[PDB]
Amino acid sequence: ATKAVCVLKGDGPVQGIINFEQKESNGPVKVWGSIKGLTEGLHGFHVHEFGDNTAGCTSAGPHFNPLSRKHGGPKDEERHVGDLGNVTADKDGVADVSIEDSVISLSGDHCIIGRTLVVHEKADDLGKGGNEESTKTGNAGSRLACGVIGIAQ
Amino acid sequence: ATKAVCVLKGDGPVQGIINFEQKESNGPVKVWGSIKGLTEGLHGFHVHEFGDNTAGCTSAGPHFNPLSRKHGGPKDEERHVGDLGNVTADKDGVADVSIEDSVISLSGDHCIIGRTLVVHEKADDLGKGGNEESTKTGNAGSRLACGVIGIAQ
Ligand SMILES: [Zn+2]
Ligand SMILES: [Zn+2]
Repeated sequence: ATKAVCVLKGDGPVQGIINFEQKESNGPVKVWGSIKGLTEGLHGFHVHEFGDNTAGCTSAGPHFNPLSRKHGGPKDEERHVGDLGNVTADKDGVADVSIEDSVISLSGDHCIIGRTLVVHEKADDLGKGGNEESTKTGNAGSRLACGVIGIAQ
Repeated sequence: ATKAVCVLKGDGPVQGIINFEQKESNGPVKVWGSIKGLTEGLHGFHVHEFGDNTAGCTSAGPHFNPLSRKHGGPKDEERHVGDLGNVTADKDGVADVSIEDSVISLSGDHCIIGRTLVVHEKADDLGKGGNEESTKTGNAGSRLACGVIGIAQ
């Protein structure tokens, strides 16, 4: 696949549509779209391991981290495959997403099709929050909305 | 063995969890779980091409049919990859699913991870309905509920 899409929903008002496009299988993945219903400010934006929503967002499990690294920000050498940093919500709760990543893929081992995209309660501290939880989830807190990443037309 | 799962939801009361499991890459896929909120009787149970829920179940598109064949029942040589036939709902609206299929896969060209599982309004006529539409969708009608097939623990 060269295109993917994720519909984000949760227990509250957080909702959105996130697009994915990868023209070359060894090139970067463009990640774009919008999320509404967030509090103003920074929110962690991660690919979690499982495309399992049986129990809500919790069933998606830990961060997608097949190379077993500690948590970092997208520009860090050391980070999970699923570490896409933070998205930024405006005063109206709207976060416009426009990201380009070369670690995630729409194919092969780093393939995220069938996994889960999650927008978190708080800002992802990129591994520099200065405690143990920081080197794991970036202290991004709870799962506000999620969706299984699906093959798109 | 790779494992997958799908949460079925729609506009109405149809809801269900469907599990997928495949021990070997050339093995058959066990699929099983339950669906409630269905009218008593038969319901088409099909894998559609896209894991895109942006406009509901409609956006999943057509049947997963990469070999461009005519629609049939699961046992038929002539069938869509996505042709899993029908499920049966009892008098309390509950459809227990337990299927084994060797055309679908959780890997390769027939992989369904990231595609959409759909439970339909009417019975799938397995291409034995005697009309043009029978040979395309089995006249299963409406999409009651769907979910993207995601990777599972
Ligand atoms: Zn991480
Ligand atoms: Zn079909």
